Amino acid sequence: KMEELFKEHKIVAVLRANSVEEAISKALAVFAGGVHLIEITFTVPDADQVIKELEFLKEAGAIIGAGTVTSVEQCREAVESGAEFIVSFHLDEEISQFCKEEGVFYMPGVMTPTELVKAMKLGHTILKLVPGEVVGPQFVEAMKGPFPNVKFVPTGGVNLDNVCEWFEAGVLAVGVGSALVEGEPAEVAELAIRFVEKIRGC
Amino acid sequence: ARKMEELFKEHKIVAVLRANSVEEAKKKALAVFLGGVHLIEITFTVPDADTVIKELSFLKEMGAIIGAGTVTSVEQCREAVESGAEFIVSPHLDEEISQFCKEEGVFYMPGVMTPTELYKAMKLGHTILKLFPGEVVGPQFVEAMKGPFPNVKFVPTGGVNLDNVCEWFEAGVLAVGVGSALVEGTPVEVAEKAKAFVEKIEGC
Amino acid sequence: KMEELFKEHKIVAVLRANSREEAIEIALAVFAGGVHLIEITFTVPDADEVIKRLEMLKRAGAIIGAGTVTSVEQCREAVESGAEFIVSPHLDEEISQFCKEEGVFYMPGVMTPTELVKAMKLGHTILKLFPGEVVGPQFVEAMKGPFPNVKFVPTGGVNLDNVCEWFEAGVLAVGVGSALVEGKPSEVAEKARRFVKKIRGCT
Amino acid sequence: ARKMEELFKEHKIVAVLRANSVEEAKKKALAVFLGGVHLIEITFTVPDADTVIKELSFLKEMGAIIGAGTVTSVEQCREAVESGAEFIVSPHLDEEISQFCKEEGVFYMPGVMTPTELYKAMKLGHTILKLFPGEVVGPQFVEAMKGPFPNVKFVPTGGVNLDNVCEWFEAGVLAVGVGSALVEGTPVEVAEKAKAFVEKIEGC
Repeated sequence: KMEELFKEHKIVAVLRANSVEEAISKALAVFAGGVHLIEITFTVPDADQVIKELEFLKEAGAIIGAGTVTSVEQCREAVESGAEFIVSFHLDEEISQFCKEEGVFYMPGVMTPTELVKAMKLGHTILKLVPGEVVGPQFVEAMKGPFPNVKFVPTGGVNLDNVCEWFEAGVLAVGVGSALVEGEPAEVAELAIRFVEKIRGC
Repeated sequence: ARKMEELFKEHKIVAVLRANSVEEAKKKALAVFLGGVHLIEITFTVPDADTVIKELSFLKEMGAIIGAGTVTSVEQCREAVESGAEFIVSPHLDEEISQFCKEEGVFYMPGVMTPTELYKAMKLGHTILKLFPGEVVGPQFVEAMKGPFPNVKFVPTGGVNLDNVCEWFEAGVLAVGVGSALVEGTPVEVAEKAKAFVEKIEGC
Repeated sequence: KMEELFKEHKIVAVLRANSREEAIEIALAVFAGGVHLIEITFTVPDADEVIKRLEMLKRAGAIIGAGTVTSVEQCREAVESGAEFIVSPHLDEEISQFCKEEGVFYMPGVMTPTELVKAMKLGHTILKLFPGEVVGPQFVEAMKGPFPNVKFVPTGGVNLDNVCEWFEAGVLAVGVGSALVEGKPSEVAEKARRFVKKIRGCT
Repeated sequence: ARKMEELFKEHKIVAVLRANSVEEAKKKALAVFLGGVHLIEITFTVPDADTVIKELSFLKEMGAIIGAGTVTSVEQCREAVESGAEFIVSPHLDEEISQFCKEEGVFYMPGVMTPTELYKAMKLGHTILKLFPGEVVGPQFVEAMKGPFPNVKFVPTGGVNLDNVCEWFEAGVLAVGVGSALVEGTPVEVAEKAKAFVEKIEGC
């Protein structure tokens, strides 16, 4: 029931780190701050162990998935690491079919109307929107018309100053990083709390 | 059908109608026509879209042209064609719809957003394309594709208000599609609002 | 009202780290696990910076206090950082009076009936029982007779194996250090979970 | 042709020129050459582009590099290669041209605008891509794609004037393609304007 969880939480933290240990510390600060959806970038060194070592948070209520997945092999590795969902930056039929059979949630990435339609034909109703800073909220509010049954989760172009604008456009959730993720755990937790407070009044 | 190039060139405006009722769709279509807009399309985002496109023979007799919008499949296209739609418009490029329309002899105008999509639509014989969303790309994508694609005409559908209208036409567009900025509110207001668009596009 | 907060949560995390940075990382792991009442001892380096930094957690529902307060000037310094409550291992009237004037919840430590009486007649109905490992749950039960209106929050001798024995005796809350906080954040968060998990069963 | 990466990195600028005659094309190519621009692209929108490339051989001897731009077909590519074009540039991604160029051993730089087109282009072995229209996506695209695609090098075309040339370099762009902002008017204007571009790029 991922749309029942994305719709409820309304925010996803995208994590990247200089090491495995750093990734764990950041994940804890983010979780403590009230963000339960965590995406681990899979194009970094290690990565595999970050998802596996964060297992202890899953019992607590964290949902950890894998992001920036390019290849099928990466998808396979993310899955046995126990990733609950995969997010890419391009529609990929091989990953889609693999996840469909496996029982893994996949969010394909789109930028244009043609890509959007080709993803629906595969049964995708929740699409990632990239780059968020290029298309903006007025992309989301427009596709609303011709495609009333499609929801977006954008990354980039989103921060505390304009986060509520994306929700007015009609996004299901927003993915955030650096603006949400950086600096010491002491500061990361504080950022995570200011974001959940703005998204809760909008 | 080449006749469509002249029809678009002459009228320079297309009304895109959306509705949650057959009764209002008809009434809005009339007000838009009354205001001086002859190119009208009924989208398939509305109820018995096929019912609306057939109850409008009395406008066809007056020189109006009724087409179908937001056609996303072959089945919707087929239904629109047998309903009397003179042209088919889609948000994206689709080869199956294109082939169907070609066999039928129905004018088809696919949507593009990128230079790659632009080329592949052109390769299928489509020289008139819909630019969508026209707020994300803007009048600067139409003055850049005059180089590599000198024989392509655009009809932008998205963000066209009485303010921009004259910036898009200086960019070399064939016609502009207008949505809620043209069709909204009561029939009386729509008729006058449509008139405003026809007149401002006569100056520029 | 801190007397109500203690009753609702039923556990207090007592955090003594070996550095400012560790104190913060542990506090986050403990909070992430389920513990909302956290007290920071003055044995921690730059303890006053840790209590003023974790201010940001209060808006998330956290409660931050200070422990091992052995003097009135340590008490004063903490109430400035933002300590919501003061805990000291022994009864100290200088702290007692200071806190009363400031309006800060103060919980003095006792071990004997003599200390209990002189503390409770000073206005303290909630006492810290310390060391809990020495007196045991039998102390808490025995006191019910002569002191029916005195509640305890014992520190030390509390583990997952006997946490529900203290609640059977009739404690208000349990103060857990070492067993809860010792180790890296990924282990602290997990241990904190079971402490909150077991107490929900028995209490 | 791995050598091409080095040539682009060292020069950091490409002059993309258009003309209504071979005489204009030749004079414009010379003007930018003296201005300090060694990478020159001759578009196939010019009716005698193959003649221009052939006759500019005398600059090749001087260390100039002459390529072919706006190639939208295999047939145009074939002619460009025979004329001595050192590289082929297209507005979009063509598999047909990519394969032809690979067999010939001619450097090919396809255009992209989206992350999906970007991924598909690199599956064919293309690590250097043209970003087009640069003015539509902007420098933010280059930064966004420097995450998931850390080994991709961009060369934007359009949107490059003396104001931004140094905001495009801050994004980690390999080189910038400059059109009418560099090549416009007669040779003494063009040569000096071209020099101004080279001076600023040395600054950032």
